[PDB]
Amino acid sequence: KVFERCELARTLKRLGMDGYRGISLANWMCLAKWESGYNTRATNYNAGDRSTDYGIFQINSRYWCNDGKTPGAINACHLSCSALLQDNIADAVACAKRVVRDPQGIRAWVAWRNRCQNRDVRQYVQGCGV
Repeated sequence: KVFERCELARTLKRLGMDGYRGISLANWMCLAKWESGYNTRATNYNAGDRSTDYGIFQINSRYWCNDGKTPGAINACHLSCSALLQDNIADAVACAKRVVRDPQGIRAWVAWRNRCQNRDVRQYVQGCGV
């Protein structure tokens, strides 16, 4: 599924993401925007280390979800990577929360540092009723 901006904002807000561990909803939108264009079916393979990024947040298979084909991979969100490709993002959100419970927080995603960190993210949540 390809979420529309405000459609995703309220969906994230309803799932308990506004300010989760200090991360505003604007930040989460900027991340989803840049990681996948709000696309839940998005997947990017990494031929370099044989891992795959899954979903609207592009969560990597080496650490967060099990796909059975990533060498010495771990499954921190204790989820099949398949769960990250559903139209329903509740599982992806639980996993993204798990990711940010780590030291780096939202910094875990390099794309956030590149396009969201220290930038004007209001635009992502404007007009959305959040």
